[PDB]
Amino acid sequence: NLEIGKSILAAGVLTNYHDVGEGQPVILIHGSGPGVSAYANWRLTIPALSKFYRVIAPDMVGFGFTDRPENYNYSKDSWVDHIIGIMDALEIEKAHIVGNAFGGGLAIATALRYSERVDRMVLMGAAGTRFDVTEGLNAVWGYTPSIENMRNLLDIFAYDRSLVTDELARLRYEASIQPGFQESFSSMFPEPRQRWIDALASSDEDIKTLPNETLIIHGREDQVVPLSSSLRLGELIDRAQLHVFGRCGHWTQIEQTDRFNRLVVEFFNEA
Amino acid sequence: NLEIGKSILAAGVLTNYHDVGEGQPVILIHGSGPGVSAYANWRLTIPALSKFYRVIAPDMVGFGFTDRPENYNYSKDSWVDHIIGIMDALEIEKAHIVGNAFGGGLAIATALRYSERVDRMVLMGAAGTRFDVTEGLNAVWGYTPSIENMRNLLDIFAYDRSLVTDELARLRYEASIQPGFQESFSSMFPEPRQRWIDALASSDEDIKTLPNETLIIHGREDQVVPLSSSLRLGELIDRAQLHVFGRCGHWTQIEQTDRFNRLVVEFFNEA
Repeated sequence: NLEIGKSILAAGVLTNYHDVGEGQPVILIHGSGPGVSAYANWRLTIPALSKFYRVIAPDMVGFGFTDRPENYNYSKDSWVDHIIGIMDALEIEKAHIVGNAFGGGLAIATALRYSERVDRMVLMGAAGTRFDVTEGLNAVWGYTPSIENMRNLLDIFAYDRSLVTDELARLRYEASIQPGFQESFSSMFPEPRQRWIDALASSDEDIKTLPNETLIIHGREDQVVPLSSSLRLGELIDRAQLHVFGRCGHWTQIEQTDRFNRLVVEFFNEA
Repeated sequence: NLEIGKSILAAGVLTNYHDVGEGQPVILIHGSGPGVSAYANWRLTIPALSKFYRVIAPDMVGFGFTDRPENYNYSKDSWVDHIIGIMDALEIEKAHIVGNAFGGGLAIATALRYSERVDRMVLMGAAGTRFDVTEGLNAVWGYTPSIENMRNLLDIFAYDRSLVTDELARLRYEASIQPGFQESFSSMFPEPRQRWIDALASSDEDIKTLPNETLIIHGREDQVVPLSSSLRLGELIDRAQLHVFGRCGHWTQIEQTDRFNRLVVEFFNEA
């Protein structure tokens, strides 16, 4: 299983992660969704970025193959603690962070609590602002296992539905039912789900204080997080650039892979 | 005077233009404003792009050093005719077009009337939609010569006012008073100026038909054309990408030069 990588104790949690490349450290933070893992989210990104940077992609606690502590309390602050714990464990004093969706909210929160540990940021279809819950998001967070339910989620994520094959739905369905996966995921964002969008968000006032060079990326057709949310982040963050990909869904790194990788590498190359 | 380049008869008008590089043709179309010329607008862009493309930058009729025909009727359609005439004169059957501001409106109009002659498009703080006239635009089009009036215009264009020096104001003022320059410019967009924004615009219905891969660029702080106009173009054009530069004014190619050049070259490289 390529989703299983290396293991390290971080913030007291046995963590599954990938570490490829050398040089300036870059932390990739995956999004949320049933069966999501660092490898699943970044498999097409790591090869490109690792040619010029040291790429670290961990499975956030509660997702993938990282340990799921008993009675663990999933929260924005606890996830930030996990990210910092991973960096501490690997002696990464400062790094760029790429946050995808849920991970984008965590990236913002990490940059606010640990400004000196974060260099440049890339936020993709990111959580971080209090947007109104979408049917797409309620479907993703409210997922229960079945190939048809997964097919619907993949349709929600994709702009080009031709990419949603029976094989892909089957594979992601299987990932979603691995031991303990659905149990932890379903416990994370219970109804009403607006509460969790809000909890993952940072205040306008706080976001405005971010000094980091930031690259905001969003798929025009994103059905999970409205484009308006990234436009808002683009107005709040001072040193920000906003790049909107037309004909692109929620996962920009998958549907606009080459454009995404090029944009991100050049962005980091400036530093 | 580096603003004076080569001369060629195009659409019956003796045209001043620059032609540098070899390979895939790229037409650069400057914006509008007192003293504006192809060289003034693209001097920092041509060197970069010409390393990989054949770059053609003409002074549109009524601007720069191109002839100003007596009783000439300046119009969107006539300017499009000029662009096509330049391409015909140089045996350029198909080319990418980079339209800055006013030039962006012309690029859209050219792609609509001569779709087969246009490949990829880059539209910067572009005209093309019916946005409400801004004080910045009324100041630019309503300009009358003086170093102080020019200093105000440069302030309107720039995000970083430190770039607006006495020397720059003086040089641009001098460019604005060259023989016949102010006379033709002041005759172009008389009050009420909303009429000209509308005349330079293309309908939503027409824009939606554009099949060209397009890159829309806009400076967050643009005081001349509101960001909302480019966001609208980003929703209307199907194969579009929108890139918003924070801490950037109306002329993105000048204040975010390196980022701009990189983005444009890679965009064209895809073809």
